[PDB]
Amino acid sequence: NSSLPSLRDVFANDFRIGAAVNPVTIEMQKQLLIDHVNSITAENHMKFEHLQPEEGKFTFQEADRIVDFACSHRMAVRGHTLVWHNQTPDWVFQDGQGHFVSRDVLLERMKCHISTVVRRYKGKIYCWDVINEAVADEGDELLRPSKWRQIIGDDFMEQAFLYAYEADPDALLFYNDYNECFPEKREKIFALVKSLRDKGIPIHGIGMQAHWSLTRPSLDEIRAAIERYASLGVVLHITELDVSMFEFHDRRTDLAAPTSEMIERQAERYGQIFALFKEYRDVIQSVTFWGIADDHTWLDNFPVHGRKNWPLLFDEQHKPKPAFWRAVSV
Ligand SMILES: O[C@@H]1[C@@H](O)[C@H](O[C@@H]2CO[C@@H](O)[C@H](O)[C@H]2O)OC[C@H]1O
Ligand SMILES: O[C@@H]1[C@@H](O)[C@H](O)OC[C@H]1O
Ligand code: NA
Repeated sequence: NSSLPSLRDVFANDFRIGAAVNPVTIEMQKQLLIDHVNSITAENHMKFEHLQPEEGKFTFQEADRIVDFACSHRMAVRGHTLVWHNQTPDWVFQDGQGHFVSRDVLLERMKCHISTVVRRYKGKIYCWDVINEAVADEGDELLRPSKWRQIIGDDFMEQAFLYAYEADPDALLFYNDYNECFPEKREKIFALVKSLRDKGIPIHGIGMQAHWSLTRPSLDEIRAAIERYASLGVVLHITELDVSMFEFHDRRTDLAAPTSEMIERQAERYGQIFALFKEYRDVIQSVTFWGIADDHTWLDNFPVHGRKNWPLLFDEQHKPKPAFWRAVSV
């Protein structure tokens, strides 16, 4: 690694380079992080269930540790995430009797959570994924069903962004989602964000999760999505990048190691992806990987539990993979 290029330095004039972490991986992958990234995202510890597990009970310890690490190394921090249909405790939507609360009560709870969380990290966290995955991933409907939407109504996103803006008007607020480059969904995300911005809602950027495969989405689809979203005038962040060795239809669990073909195609894939990101450096301001080395990735258990994936630029021994060389040479 002595003579190895540093990711954040290579892309210094293009965009920040980030990694998703947790207290455990910060220790396990500390040197890689210190040598390559200038942005950090909490993989799980800033989600609702990990910040306010019970009403009035805030558990900022783990998030504080992540922020402390980032700040001690002059790394930016992306806040993830405030309002999402997943990883949110049941108490949030229920009353004493266990029945669903009213619109006003849920809005009060949403405002309280957002205000408390955002104000704590004001000045240390420069952006927040305010709304995560609200758009439907299947069907002809625009929005995915969720307790937030059911109880409050379809304007729940407008409210979330306004509450977050009030809490920290200097933060960049994002709508974050996956499968963001498939045409049908791209148009739903575009329509949603355009509608919000047309109402003056403080949504400053779109977060493209980029949980991609070797084949999907195509480079043309990625280019089209970047251009489509950029045309709204918002900032773009690639937020949870990883390149899975398995396509959606591939649920094999017996592969103990990736084939030389997988490794080679992944290298080509990462080179093509970063070449495209660099081309759009004027609108993309940050590229965060959902991890940093293959010794830790949520793809080991998703969508198939108990297997192994090799989605990042560094291997399990923290050594650069062929993908690393193609990525930094664009
Ligand atoms: O440890 C896992 C996390 O890595 C995972 O993170 C999510 C990945 O999918 C994205 O769409 C989400 O935004 C991101 O939070 O969440 C589940 C957890 O078990
Ligand atoms: O659970 C979600 C999964 O269904 C999607 O494919 O990727 C993002 C995850 O959060
Ligand atoms: Na840029």
